[PDB]
Amino acid sequence: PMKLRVMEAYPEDVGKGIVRMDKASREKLGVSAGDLVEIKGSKTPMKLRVMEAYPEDVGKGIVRMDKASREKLGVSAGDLVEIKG
Repeated sequence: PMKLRVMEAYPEDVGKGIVRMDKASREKLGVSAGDLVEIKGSKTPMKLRVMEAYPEDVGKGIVRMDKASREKLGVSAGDLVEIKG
């Protein structure tokens, strides 16, 4: 597993149940873009669909997810979350 820093979703991604993280991160987790990933925060795990990072977000150590997803997980922007592939 790996940990990444929660950040806000881009507006058009809100409500799609996706997370964006970079390709190095996906490679470390052994996941492919378009797969479900399991994320853990303070409550129950959640599965979210992992999608590509935008160029400007590469290397930032972040995972973008929307507010509904952060609330279900029990996390806020800036928190580490654990991802499993």
